[PDB]
Amino acid sequence: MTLRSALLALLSSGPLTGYDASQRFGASVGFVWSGSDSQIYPELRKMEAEELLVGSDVTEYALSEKGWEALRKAWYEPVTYGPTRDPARLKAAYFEVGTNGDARRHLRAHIAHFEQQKIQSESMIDELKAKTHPTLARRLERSPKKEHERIVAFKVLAYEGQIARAQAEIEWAEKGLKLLDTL
Amino acid sequence: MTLRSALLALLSSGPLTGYDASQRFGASVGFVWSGSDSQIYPELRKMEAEELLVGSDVPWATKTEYALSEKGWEALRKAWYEPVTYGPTRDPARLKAAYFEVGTNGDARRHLRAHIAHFEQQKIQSESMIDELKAKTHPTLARRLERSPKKEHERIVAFKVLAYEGQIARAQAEIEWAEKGLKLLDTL
Ligand SMILES: COc1cc(C(=O)[O-])ccc1O
Ligand SMILES: COc1cc(C(=O)[O-])ccc1O
Repeated sequence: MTLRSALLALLSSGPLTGYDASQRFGASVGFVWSGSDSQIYPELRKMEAEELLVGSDVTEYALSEKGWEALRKAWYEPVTYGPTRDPARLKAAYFEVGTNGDARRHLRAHIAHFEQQKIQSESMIDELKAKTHPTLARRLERSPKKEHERIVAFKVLAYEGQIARAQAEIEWAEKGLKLLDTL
Repeated sequence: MTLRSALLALLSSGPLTGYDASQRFGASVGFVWSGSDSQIYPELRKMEAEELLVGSDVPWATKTEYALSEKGWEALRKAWYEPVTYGPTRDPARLKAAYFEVGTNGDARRHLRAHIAHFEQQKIQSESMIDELKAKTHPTLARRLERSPKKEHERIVAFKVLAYEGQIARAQAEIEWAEKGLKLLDTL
């Protein structure tokens, strides 16, 4: 359902073949809602069967009127917050299963993972503000000019959220490394 | 695989029937790695079939009580030693925010206010869990401490606390992010 919503959002930037959709998805919205080539391809086919997409041969998918309607309905609805599935938090809760040295290794890897995430998110923000990110560029060319500021600002906001979470994860792991000094 | 690791960790606090495991899981490790009753029951059956768990029929009708075998203790230690694999992000609120232009700024403010309320509630839950952990009376923690050498008790508790401090850290970051989004929406 949520993968469908992310595909509707992606396809509102313009029509795409399944292969191109898979490529553009992973370079854009896949950073906040991941989807692989084996998930995207059958969902696109299902959305076409449910008449949310129109298929045209160039096999290239475009939103139908029902697809635009489904996009707007999906966004209007409140977020349904799923339960937490955090492998690093699970690991940390049971660090006593291993050594303090193991725990430091895990916490250092946590820091490195989210420091890399921060670099990736900040680079994405640079491309969004430069308006040259390929999916954003297509979106802007097909969007009213009065909407461009909001369109870019909300993409930036999403990646600022990735950065905020990453920073909290880094400082949490730093506090854990200090905890390990004592016990 | 990760659900199996969470169940091994839970059952290292002591043997449990599947029903008791289900209830205890949801009030302990389920707050960091969620597991439904329909996910937990078949995973325990599989773990017993693979001899990571010993099943013993107990009066409860009889029910199967699951306990770690030596193979299960080895699987638990091995699972913890391996590096974490960081899955790809699937964050519904971040996805919503990325495409707030689908609706009105009023819709977006409603979403962001809901984000704040969700994580302020999670902070209360996490802080209450830390109180129960430090009091040593959380039911799974108490069972675990009963079966653990005294020299390890402070370490055991501290790591549970550390996990929920991470839940609080994340929740606070989500609140601060949503609050800056609300300020953005003032100007857009
Ligand atoms: C949500 O992430 C993105 C979305 C878009 C888009 O759909 O225009 C472009 C770049 C992104 O990084
Ligand atoms: C990981 O979350 C918890 C774990 C335990 C435990 O296994 O002893 C107890 C309480 C918890 O909140």
